[PDB]
Amino acid sequence: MENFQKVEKIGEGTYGVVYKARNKLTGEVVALKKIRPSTAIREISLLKELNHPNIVKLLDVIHTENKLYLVFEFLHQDLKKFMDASALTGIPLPLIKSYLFQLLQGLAFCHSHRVLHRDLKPQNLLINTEGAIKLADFGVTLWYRAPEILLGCKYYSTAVDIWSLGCIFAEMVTRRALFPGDSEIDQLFRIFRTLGTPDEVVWPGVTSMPDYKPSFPKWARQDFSKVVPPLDEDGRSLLSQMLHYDPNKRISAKAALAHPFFQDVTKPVPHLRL
Ligand SMILES: CC(=O)Nc1c[nH]nc1C(=O)Nc1ccc(F)cc1
Repeated sequence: MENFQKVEKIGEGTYGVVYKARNKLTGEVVALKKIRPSTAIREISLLKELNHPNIVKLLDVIHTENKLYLVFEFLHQDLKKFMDASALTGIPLPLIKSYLFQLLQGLAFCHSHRVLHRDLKPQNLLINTEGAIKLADFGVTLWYRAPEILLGCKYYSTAVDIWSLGCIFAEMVTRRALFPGDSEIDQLFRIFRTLGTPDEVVWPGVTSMPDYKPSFPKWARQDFSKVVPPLDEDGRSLLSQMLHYDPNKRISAKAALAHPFFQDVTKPVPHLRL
């Protein structure tokens, strides 16, 4: 702190509190996160170089008085608050599609540098007046969690981010969370009831996962047409590939960018009341 005046609390993150603050030198308005190892130090410092138009810029890491503060580019609103704000008519599809396309771009970036987010969720997704959307708060909600994580895979891949983003995608379209678990088992079982209990056909190796049980109930898959009306056939094809059980079949961000759903992408501006 010190060289930064807290203007307000804007969140109580996973790894600490987030403040809007103003730099007493630069004059600059930033987002200041107070965290709470040399290893936390080295991976954090790797973040400072992961720079992309769809990634919140990490301005500075202050390791001082034996505390950790992260200084971030300030954005004025997150996608959760924009969703609650837009619930009556919903986010216009060209806006949903621009948002998805840019997040795919951020993820294409991170993933090509072997960085996973691990915890995407509408609250970590930040928006500006210019129509941009950025990824923040890189890795108690269970809702956007990939099923390989829920099944206890320890060495899971970039495909987890693709799964979270498809859940966010579906949520923007229907104005309700795709899979609102309130426990890990409820989360897993909600995924199962919509998509089918997975098996060796759709996901080789699933019955050998650590937390998999033969006693899991055996639900049938519902059809996507019922899951996210009124997403068009392109949107639905893409969403279906983002939600493949097998993380190895699940579409990449780079491949998803080439999907015909984006043939007509544009960059609308949202109407944001700050
Ligand atoms: C976690 C993190 O890095 N957050 C941020 C970085 N820049 N801006 C933020 C942030 O949380 N901005 C908001 C401002 C106002 C809101 F209502 C919500 C988010």
